[PDB]
Parts: sequence; C-alpha cells; structure tokens
Amino acid sequence: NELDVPEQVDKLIQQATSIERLCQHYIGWCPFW
Repeated sequence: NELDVPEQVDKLIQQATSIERLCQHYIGWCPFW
C-alpha cells in the first residue's frame, strides 16, 4: 500500500495462474482454492 504499484493486482495473476495449472492436474477440488 505504501508504494503506488500494482503489486497487489499481481498476486491475483499468480493466484489465478497457479490454480489453472495446479488444479487442472487433479480434481476440480484442490488445496490451492
């Protein structure tokens, strides 16, 4: 929050990115959600 950079909006890409390849391997239910 201190600096004005989209560092937060990033974790979303990483989070949404992770699950895509992390949850597509197993069953729709994954400990990454």
